[PDB]
Amino acid sequence: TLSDEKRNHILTTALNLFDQFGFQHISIMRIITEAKIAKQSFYMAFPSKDSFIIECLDMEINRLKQSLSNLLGQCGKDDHTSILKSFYQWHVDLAYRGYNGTLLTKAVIEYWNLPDIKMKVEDFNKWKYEIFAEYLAEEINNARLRIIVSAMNGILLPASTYLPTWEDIESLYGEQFHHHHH
Amino acid sequence: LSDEKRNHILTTALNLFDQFGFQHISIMRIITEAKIAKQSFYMAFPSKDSFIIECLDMEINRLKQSLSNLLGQCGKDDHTSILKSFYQWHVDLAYREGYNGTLLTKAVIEYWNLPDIKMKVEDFNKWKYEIFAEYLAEEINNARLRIIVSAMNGILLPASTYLPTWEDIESLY
Repeated sequence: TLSDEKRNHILTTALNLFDQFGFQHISIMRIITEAKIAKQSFYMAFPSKDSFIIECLDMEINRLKQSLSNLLGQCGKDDHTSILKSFYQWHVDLAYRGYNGTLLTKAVIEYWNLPDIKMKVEDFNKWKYEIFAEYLAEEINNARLRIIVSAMNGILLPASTYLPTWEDIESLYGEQFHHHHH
Repeated sequence: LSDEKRNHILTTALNLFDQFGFQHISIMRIITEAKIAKQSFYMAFPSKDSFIIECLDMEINRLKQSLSNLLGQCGKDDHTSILKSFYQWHVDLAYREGYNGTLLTKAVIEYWNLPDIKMKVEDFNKWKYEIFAEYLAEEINNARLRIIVSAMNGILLPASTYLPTWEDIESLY
C-alpha cells in the first residue's frame, strides 16, 4: 500500500501543476509522470480524477486558512492596525506570488459542473471575512468590513491594476468616528 | 464574410464561452451552432487563438461601450448617480444565475500562455479605473478611488461572499 508521504506528494505535485497550467491542461497521466509514481498507486489512493481534484481543493483551502490564521495570530493582542496590515499584506503577497489568478478562482471557473467546488470556495471566503471580523468587528463597523474585504478580494482578480495601497487602507480604518471620541 | 455574419459568429461563441468556458468549446461546435461553413470560418479566423483574440476584443469593446453609456447618462453634477451606476454595473455583471467569473477573467486564466490576452484585459481595467476617476476626480480622492474600484472588482471574483451593498458604498462617499 501507499505511504501517506506519497499520497500527500501526489496532491502537492498536482497543486503546483494546476497553479501554473490550470486544471484542464493536466491529466492523471501527466500528474503521475510529474509525481514519479506508479499509475496503479494513483488509483489505489483516488477513485476518480474529480475525487482527486476535490481533495486538492480541500488541501489548498486548509493551507490558506492556516497561513492566514497564523499571520493574524502573530499580531499582538488588540494591535488592530497590525492585524489590518497583516490582512492586506496577505492578499498582496498572494497576488504578487506567475500569478494569473488564485487556484480557488481557477477551480470555480473550470468546474461549473461540480457544484460542491463553488460551495467550498464560497465557504472559504465566508471564513476569511469572519476571521477578519473576529479580530476587528468592534473597531470597524460592518460596512467598512465589507468594503475592505471586497477590496482585498479585488487585488486577487487577475490583471487587477491601480491597487489600493496600505496607506489607502489605513485611512479607511483611522477615519472612523469612534476612533476620535475618547 | 458579412459584417453581420461576423457579429453572429463572435456573439454565438461568446455566449457559449460565457456558459461553458473557453477550452471546453471548440471551433467545430461554434461553427455548427453559428451555421457557418468550415472553410469560410478558417479564412476569417485562421486559428482558434486568432478567433479568441477577436472574441476578446469585441467583449472588451462592448464592455467599454456598456459602462461608458451607463455613466454618460448621469447629470454632469450628479456624483452620487455616477457612483451608484458604477456599483450597479458590477453587481449586474456578477448577479446572474450560474456566475463563475466574467469573460475577461476567464480569458486571463485560460490563456496564461498568450501574454497578449493578459495585457488587453489589464488595459481594459486601467480604462475602467480611469473613466470612473475622470468623472469623480475633483470629488473623491485617489485613495478612495482605488479602494472603491478594487471593492467592485471583488464583486466580480466568483464564489465571493459578504459583498458590499449600495448603502455601504454610499456611506463611504
